Amino acid sequence: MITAELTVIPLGTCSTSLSSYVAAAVEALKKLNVRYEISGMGTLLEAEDLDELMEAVKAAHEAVLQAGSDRVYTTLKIDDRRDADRGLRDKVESVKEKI
Repeated sequence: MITAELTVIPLGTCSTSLSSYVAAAVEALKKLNVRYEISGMGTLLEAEDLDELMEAVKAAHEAVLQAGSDRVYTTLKIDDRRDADRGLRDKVESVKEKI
């Protein structure tokens, strides 16, 4: 159970609206064996292993280039916890419980 966040940002798009580019990135992500959740600042992910995650990230990145962008700025944050199984929801609830 690996949790992560991915943001694929095309640059020099000549439009401040990037939703179609992001939807294309997510559409590419959907083809891999990962769970995702679209959030206000990037797409949240859950994967069973690093290989799938990297393949999903490469796919998302490539989809934006294929979509027509000549410059893509991609960010990936990985939270890999091996001494406990924690999904996105588990982590949210753990923090809330402590508030």
